Amino acid sequence: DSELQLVEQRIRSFPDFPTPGVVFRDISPVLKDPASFRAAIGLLARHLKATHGGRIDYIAGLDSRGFLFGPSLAQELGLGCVLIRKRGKLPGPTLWASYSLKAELEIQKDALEPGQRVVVVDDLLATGGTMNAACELLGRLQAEVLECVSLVELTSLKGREKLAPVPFFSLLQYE
Amino acid sequence: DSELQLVEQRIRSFPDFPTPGVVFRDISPVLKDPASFRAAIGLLARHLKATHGGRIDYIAGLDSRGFLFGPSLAQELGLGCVLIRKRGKLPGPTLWASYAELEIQKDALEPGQRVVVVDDLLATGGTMNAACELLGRLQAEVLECVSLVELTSLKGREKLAPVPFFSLLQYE
Repeated sequence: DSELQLVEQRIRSFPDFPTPGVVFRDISPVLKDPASFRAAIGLLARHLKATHGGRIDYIAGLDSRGFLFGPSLAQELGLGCVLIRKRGKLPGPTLWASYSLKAELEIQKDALEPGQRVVVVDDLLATGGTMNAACELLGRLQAEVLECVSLVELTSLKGREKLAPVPFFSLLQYE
Repeated sequence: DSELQLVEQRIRSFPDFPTPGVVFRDISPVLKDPASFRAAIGLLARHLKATHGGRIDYIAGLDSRGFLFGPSLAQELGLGCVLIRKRGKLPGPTLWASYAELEIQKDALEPGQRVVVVDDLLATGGTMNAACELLGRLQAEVLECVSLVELTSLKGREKLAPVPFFSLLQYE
């Protein structure tokens, strides 16, 4: 897959960041190369249309690296994008949810109406703590989370299991 | 400008946030309405092409609300997007500047490359001024800073001189 290769070629791996023993998979070069970014968005959009047809109402992007992809993916799909932010940033009435990093994500109580169907996007799935918190917040708005997606998944951390029974899809997988 | 109206009509204004007496201009509804987001990006893109022609090499997006616009703006211009983050988030070697601290990878840009910085909102201009400094340390040329919203009574534009500034919408 030439397009998937365009994305994989622009992942930069940094050993021992942020702590010794791990490897940080940096999506920065994907953003810097417009052909790579277009490829990433297209692959995610194509997967989502092939899987949900027209059932998706909104994309939810996760603060902060998910913000890089959410609006472009939403645009490609003809949809709006709603924001899930670190706590303290959003005006009006909010809900929030913890997750070990303790950190907290937040959403405006009026971000979605009950029954609206959403796909959550972030750059990278690791432990799945952040994505889990996002799922909880959306569920508390009585939104239906159709799927969570990322560019990169770290399979040995088993974040995917943690989101079950919500489906997950990543472009690329590393241990 | 009906395109501009599509953006302005989706700004939501919250009094007394984050502190009493200030009005918060919430751009969330612009993102939630795909026609509004498209208009915003289109208006910014057209301004930048009309002003700089082919001179721009990259868009730089400021963490975090700048990340919402920078990639889409870059894509509309056929450009890549480099990232300026809060300190501690980028791997590898970085430069940082305090204003809170911002950070950029040392190889984000090469000397002589020309960049336009984007953020959602210009207030005091502290964040944007720091970003300009960092880019300068890479010997990049900042052509312009742009935002969706500018709060004119805070005189952030004057902080950025002599770098030009452009906003879609202005509020006292």
